[PDB]
Amino acid sequence: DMLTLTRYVMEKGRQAKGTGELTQLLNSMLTAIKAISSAVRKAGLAHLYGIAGSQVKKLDVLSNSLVINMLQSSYSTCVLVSEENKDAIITAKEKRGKYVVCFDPLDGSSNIDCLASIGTIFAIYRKTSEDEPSEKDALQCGRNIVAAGYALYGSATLVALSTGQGVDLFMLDPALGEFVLVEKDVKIKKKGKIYSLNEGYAKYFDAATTEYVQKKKFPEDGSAPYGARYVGSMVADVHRTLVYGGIFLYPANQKSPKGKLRLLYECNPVAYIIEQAGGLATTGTQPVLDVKPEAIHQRVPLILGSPEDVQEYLTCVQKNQAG
Amino acid sequence: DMLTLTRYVMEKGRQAKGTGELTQLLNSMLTAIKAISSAVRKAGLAHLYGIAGSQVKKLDVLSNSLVINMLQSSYSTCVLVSEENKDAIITAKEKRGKYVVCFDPLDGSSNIDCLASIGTIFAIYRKTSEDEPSEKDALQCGRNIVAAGYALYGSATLVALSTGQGVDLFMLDPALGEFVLVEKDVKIKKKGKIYSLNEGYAKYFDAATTEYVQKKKFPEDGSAPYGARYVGSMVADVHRTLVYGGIFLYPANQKSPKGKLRLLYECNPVAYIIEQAGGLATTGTQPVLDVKPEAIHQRVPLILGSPEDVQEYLTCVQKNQAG
Amino acid sequence: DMLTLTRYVMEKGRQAKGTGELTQLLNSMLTAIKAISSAVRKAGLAHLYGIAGQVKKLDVLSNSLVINMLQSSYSTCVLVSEENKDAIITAKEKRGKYVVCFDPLDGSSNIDCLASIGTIFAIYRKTSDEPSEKDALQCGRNIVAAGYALYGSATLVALSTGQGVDLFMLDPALGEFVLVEKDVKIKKKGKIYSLNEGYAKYFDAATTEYVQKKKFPEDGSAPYGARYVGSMVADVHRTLVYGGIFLYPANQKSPKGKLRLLYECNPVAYIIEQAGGLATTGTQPVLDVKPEAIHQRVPLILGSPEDVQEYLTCVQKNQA
Amino acid sequence: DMLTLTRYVMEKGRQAKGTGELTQLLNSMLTAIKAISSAVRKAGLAHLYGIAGQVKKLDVLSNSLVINMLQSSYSTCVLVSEENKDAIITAKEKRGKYVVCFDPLDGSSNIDCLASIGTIFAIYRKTSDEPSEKDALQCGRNIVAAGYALYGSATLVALSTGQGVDLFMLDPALGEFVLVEKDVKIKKKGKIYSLNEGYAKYFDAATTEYVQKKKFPEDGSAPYGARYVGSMVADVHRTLVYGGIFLYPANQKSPKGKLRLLYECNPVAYIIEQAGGLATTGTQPVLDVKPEAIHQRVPLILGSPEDVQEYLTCVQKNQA
Ligand SMILES: Nc1ncnc2c1ncn2[C@@H]1O[C@H](COP(=O)(O)O)[C@@H](O)[C@H]1O
Ligand SMILES: Nc1ncnc2c1ncn2[C@@H]1O[C@H](COP(=O)(O)O)[C@@H](O)[C@H]1O
Ligand SMILES: Nc1ncnc2c1ncn2[C@@H]1O[C@H](COP(=O)(O)O)[C@@H](O)[C@H]1O
Ligand SMILES: Nc1ncnc2c1ncn2[C@@H]1O[C@H](COP(=O)(O)O)[C@@H](O)[C@H]1O
Ligand SMILES: O=P(O)(O)OC[C@H]1O[C@@](O)(CO)[C@@H](O)[C@@H]1O
Ligand SMILES: O=P(O)(O)OC[C@H]1O[C@@](O)(CO)[C@@H](O)[C@@H]1O
Ligand SMILES: O=P(O)(O)OC[C@H]1O[C@@](O)(CO)[C@@H](O)[C@@H]1O
Ligand SMILES: O=P(O)(O)OC[C@H]1O[C@@](O)(CO)[C@@H](O)[C@@H]1O
Repeated sequence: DMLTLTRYVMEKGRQAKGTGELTQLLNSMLTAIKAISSAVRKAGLAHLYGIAGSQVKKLDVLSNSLVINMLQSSYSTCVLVSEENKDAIITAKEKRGKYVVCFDPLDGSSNIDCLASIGTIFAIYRKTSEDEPSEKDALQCGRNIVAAGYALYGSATLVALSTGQGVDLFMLDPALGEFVLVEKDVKIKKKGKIYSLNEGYAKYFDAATTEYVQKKKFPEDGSAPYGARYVGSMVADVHRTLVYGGIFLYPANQKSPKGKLRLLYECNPVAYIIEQAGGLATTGTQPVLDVKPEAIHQRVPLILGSPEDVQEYLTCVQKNQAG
Repeated sequence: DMLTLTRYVMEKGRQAKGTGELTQLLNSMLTAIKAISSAVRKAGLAHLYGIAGSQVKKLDVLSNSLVINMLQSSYSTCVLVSEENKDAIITAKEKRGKYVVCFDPLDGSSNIDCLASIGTIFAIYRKTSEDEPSEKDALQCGRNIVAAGYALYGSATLVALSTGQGVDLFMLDPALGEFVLVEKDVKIKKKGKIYSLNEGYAKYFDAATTEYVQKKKFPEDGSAPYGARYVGSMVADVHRTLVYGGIFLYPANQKSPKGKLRLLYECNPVAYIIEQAGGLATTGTQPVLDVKPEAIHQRVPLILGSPEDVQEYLTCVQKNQAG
Repeated sequence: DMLTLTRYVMEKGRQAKGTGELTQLLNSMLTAIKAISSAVRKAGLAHLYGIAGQVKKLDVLSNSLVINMLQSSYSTCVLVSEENKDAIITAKEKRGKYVVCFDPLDGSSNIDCLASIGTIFAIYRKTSDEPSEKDALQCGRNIVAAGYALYGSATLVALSTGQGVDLFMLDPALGEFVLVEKDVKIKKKGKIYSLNEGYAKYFDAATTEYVQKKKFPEDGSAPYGARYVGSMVADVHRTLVYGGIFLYPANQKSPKGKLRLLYECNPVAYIIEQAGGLATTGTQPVLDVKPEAIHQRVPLILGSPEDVQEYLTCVQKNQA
Repeated sequence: DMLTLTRYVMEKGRQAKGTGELTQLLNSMLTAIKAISSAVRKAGLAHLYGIAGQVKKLDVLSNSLVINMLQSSYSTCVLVSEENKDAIITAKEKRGKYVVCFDPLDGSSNIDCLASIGTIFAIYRKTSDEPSEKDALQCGRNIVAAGYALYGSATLVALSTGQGVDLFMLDPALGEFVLVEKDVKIKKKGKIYSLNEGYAKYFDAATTEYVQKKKFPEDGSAPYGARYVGSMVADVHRTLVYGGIFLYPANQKSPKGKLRLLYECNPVAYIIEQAGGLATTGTQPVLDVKPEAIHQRVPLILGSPEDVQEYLTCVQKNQA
């Protein structure tokens, strides 16, 4: 149908009978994403190196400033939570709208020096309180998400987006400057053949994780072992899980007893995308989306992917937790 | 000094007192790399999806055709070996020059659908025979390399290049259309803290590999376990090894008794780069660069990286091989 | 505050309390423009020249881009293009209420010299019945939105929806048009005249007399400067931003004039008048001409209102 | 076969048996041009307009790009720029044998209207001593290489090193200039004249008479067409590719003419003559003018040789 993300998002807003407020917020985020893609790809690098006679922190700050300014100037927001800011950012009264956005503007930027795929992750909620906006409006369960997505700056730039009717994939055509729809209503495989986690924490794994990893490598059913992949950049690993199937894990371990990854702006957004595509996303003890947030930078364990694989992991957890 | 790869390569050719033949071959390869970067990033995708009213195999073929045509039309080549062609490609007599090029035009393209970082790898030799050019001119030991490099199409596009005086790193500024020098004479750390291999082959590992992996996760020296990373795209994993240190392994295993990766156009080029940067690259039994090629698509085991780490692995190999 | 043309257009649609149909049509046109800009700047040329082993092709491509984008908007019923003999009636399934007249790549006969070139469009609401060519034959007064893209040293769009003219520049690093000037107004009187004086031999007495007044003023003022790119969007845009006058009048060899009413003259007239200028055939304001045929030609004189009025005073004076 | 300007320039340097010094200088200029093109097309404009929270700036940027790239080539000793009062003497450490005269962004006074604009350059071998402004004051006959970049609907470079004129187009998707025409030749006689007729009141008798012959021919031929962009590289390029004549003669108000000898007139003269055309002050071929000062102005008439000769016949006829 609509070819471009811009038309697609407009048309979905029309079908939803929206007033245009979420459409503007979505357009704003996606413009920030284009601006980030351009910087990640190093447009203007020659000027930094003295072409006219004249780094990861800078790109983190820039990416964060793109997202904040684009979202605030949309007139659709009241509260923003960023991975880069300690406190919630309350939108000026004059520019205040309905929505709350939790985002990680440039996830993986610590490893930009090796040119690892990196990404931007976001989740959007409606403010449901009647009182003045505060960080509390950001502390909603992931079940309350109105829309969420991620951009992956990989070999090409892609956006995964859901507004509650499945997951759609769009790719940036840089010669045109627009995202183009490449797959509508993507569904994750019921069972995959890839497992994705940092095995350098094997020494610190719980009994469940140790058992599950052993069976990936040494199956007891006569099947071939699963392949391993782990980029170390969440968006890259989660996106491969979506398109190829299998499992991605960052469980609690002895040194990170609450996991590493952040509930509000990493794990909730990807849990929503993955469930929208027919997969599962769990902490090990409940769905990620059912965790009731206590603090805006809260960490949780994360296990997600193909439902048969996530079920297998959960079985290890229950078994090893039982008397 | 020279800022751009183009000036840098010209100036190195001048210092070497070359006739310009290798400079033209290098310029030609780097132009093909720019053209590949553009396609990998999906310029013109909107036209494929019907913007004017009207895939991995296609990009493989395109990338291969860019490299071949650019190299042949340079007038610097006599024989080319590509990962994509069964037989060696003999340059037409009218266009024949001195050099032989072994290349993998788009390494990792099988996994382009998940937007994994991918790359282009090449090694250049001088034809030393007096007889008519043939695949034999491509069967030289890696010790005979005149120049080699790789392009990584990651979050940004980078080229690593060596012509025998260390490794230089260049990044593509897309707004300018030139590669810019970002690090001259890069040296790999003597010891790192990352190990990189597919642990899904644990069931098939030799005793050496099993022992080495166990000590990465469970050290016997009171140190923290190494972190694990494995993108599954060789250029991405090798480049991270270079900039961050540590070890990358694709050893022989029970199902791939000669390894997986290709001697001529994957392993020799990266072995050369890694040794030029002060690391080690071994098959497990000898340096990669000392392997005497028997066939243009020969596979070898590959272990490379920081010298203290590669030494530790080699120690496991010797110990487990001994009576 | 909206910065981008996409947010600007969306916000104006929310203010109009529109259903989103025109907004989608404008988004579609603008996407076509960005695609045309990329092609005009010769993205992918190395592939044409055999790296992996034209003016007609680009006319056809640009026409196909605009047609496809407009039809797939679901907002159109009838299109008129400079490139097509007949009006294009949108398939029933994709039908909406708007009629678009456009020239997808004006000035392309001369691409060879790399002259600035452009895309020109006017949008009408269908009034009635069952769609046909007649729906495209409304006078310019009935325009709902119009503008142009100029592919010059940078790519710019001039757009009006009835509340003045806004200017947007394409940032090719972003892929978005950025608002650079809101509510632009033409100077009351300028210091530049613009016409092909190579047709002097064929001018009417009024044009001859006016041109002579520009070069040899009688009131002690400095003579006007001359500029004529020969590409209509470049010459019209310069007149908008610096002021003065632009003329392609009737002459002995082109008695109806050269420029096309539906997709050249009406759109630029609308923009120039929205900016406080005048646009006339020498008989009538362009926007009041009732069109007789989709590829009809008219004379065109437009620009700063005091300069156009001085010209009309010469036309009226020499009439008998 | 070489396809790219980088390979083309390299191969011509290998054929010349050069040491690589001029080749490096040309690579440096061309890189400056690509950088200027990106800026002119407004890459990064959204950042200027506050996305993350001008004509002078672009003149200065373009001048800095060219100066830096040329100086860091290690191929230059003296530079003359339109933007700098005095010649720039290259630091001893970076010194080479070439002298470059350039206008980094010609036409930029009028960026506002998005007119085509350009970069113009001429390269000389220093003859002697110890570098100074005098090294830049050689006549155009001594040029080793020259050309221009036009930032029009696409970005093009015209380059000659003494063996004719080759044309290259920038493919912005690749970041490389692609050879589009080798050894271009201007038509012997064209059908377009190009000058600002707004200075008619100040023309000499020869110019007045010539312009009248163009509009009112006596031999039954069709009158010439008029084009005048007001941006020198756009008007000169069109004359190269379509033929005819381009004039900025002396007039009462500009008795020395307007255009600058070292970095506007000599470079385009060289290209036009390399292409089989003529370039004259009306007194002398431009390339034979011995320069008196680095920012000196001269009259300029250039183009198809038969049109320039018809003009010179009017100059000589009206001399007394
Ligand atoms: N562009 C869109 N795509 C999908 N759903 C939308 C869109 N716009 C609005 N909606 C739905 O309508 C609700 C109200 O929209 P709004 O009136 O724009 O705040 C949102 O919270 C969404 O659930
Ligand atoms: N651009 C360059 N950079 C580094 N070394 C070069 C370059 N050009 C030539 N050489 C060296 O000189 C040898 C002969 O160059 P050629 O005469 O160009 O075939 C090469 O095989 C290189 O070892
Ligand atoms: N994006 C927009 N910008 C300015 N005016 C608009 C916009 N959308 C709609 N309008 C006005 O509202 C009318 C109806 O809009 P629509 O319901 O989309 O056909 C149009 O014909 C315009 O006059
Ligand atoms: N790239 C080139 N293209 C054409 N002619 C060249 C080139 N390089 C050098 N030449 C000619 O050879 C001379 C000496 O070159 P160089 O040794 O580089 O200063 C120049 O002044 C030119 O006349
Ligand atoms: O090195 P570890 O501890 O395995 O961390 C990797 C994780 O941390 C990040 O926040 C850092 O890149 C995620 O993108 C990723 O999943
Ligand atoms: O899935 P496995 O067997 O671990 O293969 C990965 C290797 O194979 C490739 O040829 C395929 O991407 C290399 O780029 C990479 O190192
Ligand atoms: O050669 P002339 O007759 O002066 O034509 C110029 C006009 O023609 C065009 O349609 C281009 O050929 C317009 O863009 C321009 O104003
Ligand atoms: O306004 P005029 O006097 O006709 O000036 C036009 C000339 O001036 C310029 O230097 C630009 O202002 C040239 O690019 C052009 O040919």
